[PDB]
Amino acid sequence: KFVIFADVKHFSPEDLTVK
Repeated sequence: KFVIFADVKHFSPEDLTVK
């Protein structure tokens, strides 16, 4: 899903939701 951000949250570097 496209919920991850990269401006303030960033969530995580190596995510497993897309890759």
